[PDB]
Amino acid sequence: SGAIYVGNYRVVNRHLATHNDWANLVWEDSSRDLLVSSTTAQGCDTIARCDCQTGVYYCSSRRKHYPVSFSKPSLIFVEASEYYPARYQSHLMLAVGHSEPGDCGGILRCQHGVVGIVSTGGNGLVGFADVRDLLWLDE
Ligand SMILES: Cc1nc2ccccc2n1CC(=O)N1CCC[C@H](C(N)=O)C1
Ligand SMILES: [Zn+2]
Repeated sequence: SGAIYVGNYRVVNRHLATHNDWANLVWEDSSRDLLVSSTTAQGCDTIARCDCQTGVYYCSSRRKHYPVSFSKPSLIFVEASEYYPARYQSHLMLAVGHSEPGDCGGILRCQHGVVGIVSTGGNGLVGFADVRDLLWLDE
């Protein structure tokens, strides 16, 4: 689990969005596994606006933060699951690192702030859904 709280928005993995998230939907994208909903309280997370390829992510399955080198957001084939059929997820970044079902939601951060959240994994590789291009989250 996990979410990004910026201004009056909450960003979660689309496959984990709650009834409250859908009832207050701002934007969702199945191809990116992202959902954004509105909040009444103010969020203080800072979104990175950069092209960083290094950062640190939180891995709940190990209660530890790990420094990673990651790829530029792209279209990557993601194996079938109970939430989605086998498809190409867009705006996805891979890193060599630990993850397991339950780690989605952990934040990836660089020196500029929040880069994205855990969305995929397997084979000793962790995938992160990029959020840096969602310029509207700050305005
Ligand atoms: C996060 C993770 N690490 C894993 C390691 C090994 C095996 C599975 C692992 N998952 C879960 C996974 O990849 N899923 C399930 C939920 C929907 C995700 C999606 N964005 O399509 C795909
Ligand atoms: Zn950065």
